[PDB]
Amino acid sequence: SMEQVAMELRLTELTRLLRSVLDQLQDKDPARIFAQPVSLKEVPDYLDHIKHPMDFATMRKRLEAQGYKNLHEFEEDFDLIIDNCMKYNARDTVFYRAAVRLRDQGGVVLRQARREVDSIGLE
Ligand SMILES: Cn1c(=O)ccc2cc(N)ccc21
Repeated sequence: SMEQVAMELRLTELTRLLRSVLDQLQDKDPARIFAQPVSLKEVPDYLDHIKHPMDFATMRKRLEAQGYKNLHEFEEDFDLIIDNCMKYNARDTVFYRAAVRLRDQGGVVLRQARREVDSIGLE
């Protein structure tokens, strides 16, 4: 139906916008600490601690499959990256501090992304 096509166009446009947002957020992680899943070979106890791992590569996979239906779902995964790190790692670590900086700088981007999703009407 034409209606389903129109909805698919909206999703495609949302995916385009979120791809831009993802690129901007990842630029706030120049150390690439959050680029890939935490290695279960190198951190074998990780899943005992963290029940829902997340990372930028995993987000990108879901994004390209158009698996984010709204900005809230995207934000949930971004928050997982930050929140998982701030639990597993102590305050005095380069990991925890990288997460704090990513959260703070990312907030700016996500603030204007919300305005754009609402304005253009991509949900
Ligand atoms: C425990 N942990 C994190 O929480 C986030 C990123 C990370 C990266 C490496 N290379 C090793 C461990 C890590």
